[PDB]
Amino acid sequence: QEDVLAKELEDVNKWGLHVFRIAELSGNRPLTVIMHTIFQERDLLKTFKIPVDTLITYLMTLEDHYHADVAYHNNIHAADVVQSTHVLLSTPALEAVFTDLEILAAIFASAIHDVDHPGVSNQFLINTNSELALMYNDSSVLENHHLAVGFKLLQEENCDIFQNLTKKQRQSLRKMVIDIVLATDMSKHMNLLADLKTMVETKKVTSSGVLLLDNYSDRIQVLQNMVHCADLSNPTKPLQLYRQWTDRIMEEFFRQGDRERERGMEISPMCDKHNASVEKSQVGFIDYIVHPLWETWADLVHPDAQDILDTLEDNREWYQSTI
Ligand SMILES: COc1c(OCCCCCCC(=O)O)cc2oc3cc4c(c(O)c3c(=O)c2c1CC=C(C)C)C=CC(C)(C)O4
Ligand SMILES: [Mg+2]
Ligand SMILES: [Zn+2]
Repeated sequence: QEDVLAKELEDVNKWGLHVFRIAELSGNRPLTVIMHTIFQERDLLKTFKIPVDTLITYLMTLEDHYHADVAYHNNIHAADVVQSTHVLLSTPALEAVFTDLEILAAIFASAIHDVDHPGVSNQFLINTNSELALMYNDSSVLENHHLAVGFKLLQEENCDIFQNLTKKQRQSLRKMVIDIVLATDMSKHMNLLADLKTMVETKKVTSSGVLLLDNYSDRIQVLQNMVHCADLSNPTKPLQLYRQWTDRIMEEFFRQGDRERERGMEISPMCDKHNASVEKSQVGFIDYIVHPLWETWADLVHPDAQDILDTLEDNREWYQSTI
């Protein structure tokens, strides 16, 4: 069974990796094995002097803190986001643009960006006076908690994968990771996209024809949008993957809808398993959120992402045609 997993992990650099198969083949360790493969692929263990055993122990603990009962926001989603971010980092327009530290930050951010997700929305947690919402004062509740658990786990025995970074490297990675994960909060999406359009309209490309990011604010904005695109990349994937993601998000949205009913609350949009248009929701999700974002990304890196964009638009057409 190990050589089968190893042959599937050969697709780790391709948009559309069979992540669910890898989840199966790995004994439900897609995050561990995909992160380890990506770290091996980018030589991050030699570069940052990460003991392999420390890397593995941290990854399995992190994966353990994704919930098995959560159909969408689980370790497979994390593995998927990790691997999609990895692909986007290698886009030719960003070639040589980012440092090893920033590359590490973006990959590590993707891995933790939904850890310990309970399966209910920020608004749900706010509207039910959840402990998490009280602790975090209703502000990017889930995303602050993902960050806190993601860092907390580095402190467990033989889990500090950053133990041979300088104090200054860890400070800079901590800030980048926090900035990246907070940007995955969807209430930040409009302003994020606005700033990405502005960067596109003021794009400078260097002599080599790659992107010029001369300051932290520009560099971190790209990583924020890169990971955000990766988080919203499901409708850009091959249809058999996309549809399974839709099934999973709907199961989870419906399971929040049931709990809202149990409490007599008003049912959130798209969470009522009695009045739900899965297909129309996906078309409006693409039309209003995913396609604007990804079209703007494709602009920033033109033409590197044209195949991703084509697939998104075929998939939009597909879901639409089913109505
Ligand atoms: C919460 O963001 C969403 C949205 O959620 C995406 C769910 C999948 C995220 C995967 C990544 C991860 O959560 O880890 C899905 C959404 O789906 C929509 C679907 C729509 C429409 C929408 O406006 C939205 C969203 O705004 C929308 C939004 C934006 C939210 C606000 C403005 C408050 C309009 C019309 C119809 C009903 C046809 O379809
Ligand atoms: Mg999230
Ligand atoms: Zn996510």
